Amino acid sequence: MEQRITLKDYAMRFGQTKTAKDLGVYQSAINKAIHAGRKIFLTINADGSVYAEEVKPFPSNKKTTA
Amino acid sequence: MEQRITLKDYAMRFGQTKTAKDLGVYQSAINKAIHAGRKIFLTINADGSVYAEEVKPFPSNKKTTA
Repeated sequence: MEQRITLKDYAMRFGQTKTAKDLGVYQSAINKAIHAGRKIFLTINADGSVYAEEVKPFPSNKKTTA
Repeated sequence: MEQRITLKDYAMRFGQTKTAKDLGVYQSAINKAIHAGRKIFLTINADGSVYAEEVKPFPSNKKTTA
């Protein structure tokens, strides 16, 4: 079991204040992350753990299949 | 244990012209990815296929996991 949600879906659907309180970062760090609109996923474990990671295929533009 | 080479080891040990030919990208795209050193790995599927991806933890570098 493990709650997997994007940093923007957990901060927007639950609140950036709680996403920054669980990750420790400040609201300016969670807002800057959403500002980069990059691949920032959030791997929260049932133990109230927050494991945000970054994963984006290169390059940034262009289009390819997985 | 697939072939995992960094975009810098495949473009420097083989050439940025060949690495861009497998990923079908621009030479300035592999040069900017190497200049940003944003954890850009190059996974070459055993089928001679290429799959460059990005992967970095948040925020800077998790010191202790859980």
